[PDB]
Amino acid sequence: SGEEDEEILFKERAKLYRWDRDVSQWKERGVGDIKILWHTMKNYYRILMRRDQVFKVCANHVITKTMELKPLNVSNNALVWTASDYADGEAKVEQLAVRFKTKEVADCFKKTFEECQQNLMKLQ
Repeated sequence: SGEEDEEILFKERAKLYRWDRDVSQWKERGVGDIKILWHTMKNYYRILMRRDQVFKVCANHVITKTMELKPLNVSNNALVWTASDYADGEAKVEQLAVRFKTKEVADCFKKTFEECQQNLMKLQ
């Protein structure tokens, strides 16, 4: 509902993890559709993801030109990046990992994500 002014560039099922910098492991953060959104008039891009049943936000942040989306080492399903994220009600720098059903979807997510970033530079 709070996405009225944004076109959906990507929307697929995913599992999202956050790096716990103590127990040194990935802790599950949510399961549901993850989106890449584009605010038409204000010209910015955003990641947004709500959990399946409860509909709590598990990721929400603007895409920046310095973010680096790489694979989780040799994986074909999982991608990894650092974002200053708002899910907990304030901006916190988190290390995120998102894993898709197929290799194909993951590739598409990467490609779209990178497309958005390029547009960021085309206007700088």
